[PDB]
Amino acid sequence: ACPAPPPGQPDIRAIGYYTDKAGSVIDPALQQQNKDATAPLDRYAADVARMSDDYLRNGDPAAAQCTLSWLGAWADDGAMLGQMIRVNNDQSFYMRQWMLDAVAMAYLKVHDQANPQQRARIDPWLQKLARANLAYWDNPKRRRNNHYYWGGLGVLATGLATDDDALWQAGHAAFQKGIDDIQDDGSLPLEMARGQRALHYHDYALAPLVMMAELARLRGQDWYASRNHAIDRLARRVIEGSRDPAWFNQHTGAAQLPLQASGWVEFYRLRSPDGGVFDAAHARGPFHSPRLGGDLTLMATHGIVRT
Repeated sequence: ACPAPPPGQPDIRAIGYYTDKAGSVIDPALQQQNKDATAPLDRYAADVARMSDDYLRNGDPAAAQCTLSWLGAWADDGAMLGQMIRVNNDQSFYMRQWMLDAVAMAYLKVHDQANPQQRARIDPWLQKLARANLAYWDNPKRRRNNHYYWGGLGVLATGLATDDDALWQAGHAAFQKGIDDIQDDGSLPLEMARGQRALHYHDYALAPLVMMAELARLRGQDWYASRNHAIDRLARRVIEGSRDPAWFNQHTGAAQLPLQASGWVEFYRLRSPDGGVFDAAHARGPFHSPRLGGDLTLMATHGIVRT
């Protein structure tokens, strides 16, 4: 009933696909090469997300056990613990952040079913991935843009799932850095440099921030409140941008690619009475994002965890 897991590869090879300084104009040939190079990793991310979604849907212990079996197998293989292979950028380092976010969120959703021996194989594997991801940010030259926030999500989730306070603190640090980047106009300077994809990259930066706030909520802490609800300024900047890109068009000088808001709207619409602001975006779901933890529609309604 539980299909055999695919083999875990120690190395990641991934390829950058922007042609311009502002990381906004895509080279189709490099994009497809990146897709083909990362297809095993994205298939595994999608599979553990879906199987962990099915556990939350009906409580089926088979779904949880299959998720834990796939996680255990990649742990045993030292998956993603080898070389981060560079072709034209650090796209491999980014894949290890996104993959940690998927696998650590999948593990958190099924953790309540995990026996002491599954915990002993999976916990140390997630913890080394988290430290590898933190170590990347030790170089002051790498600017702490949306990648930093996507990085914090996986480190925080590992922290929570494996009871590692050092990883929780480093996760919180990343959240707080992102909240403090939010300007009075609700913009993020490092995302404003991204041209026709500026609006896209505000949506992309907000998502891991929302999901770190949801993880805090599991421990009974309200991080939405930080800096008198500063996160609301970014949520407004994004949701109004999806309705009308004019403000972004004026501040970037580039015509924006039209944005449909990602599934952070599913959690956000429930944290305050929204007076209809997220009605249109909600109607575009359900939202499946393995790197945010899978079925955000399901998790916003029923909880990231069952207990």
